[PDB]
Amino acid sequence: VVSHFNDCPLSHDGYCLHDGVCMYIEALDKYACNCVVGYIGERCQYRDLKWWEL
Repeated sequence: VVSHFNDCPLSHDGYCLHDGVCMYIEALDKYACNCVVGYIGERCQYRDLKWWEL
């Protein structure tokens, strides 16, 4: 679908943990959260420690 792109609502890191990157997908009219690198769990809660303590 052709939609215009806007940002995520006020509770952007609401369900999406560790400051999760909430975005809209304009093409499909869906939402998602993208996770940062070195963060683990299905919900992206935790940090992988080993690279820090190197």
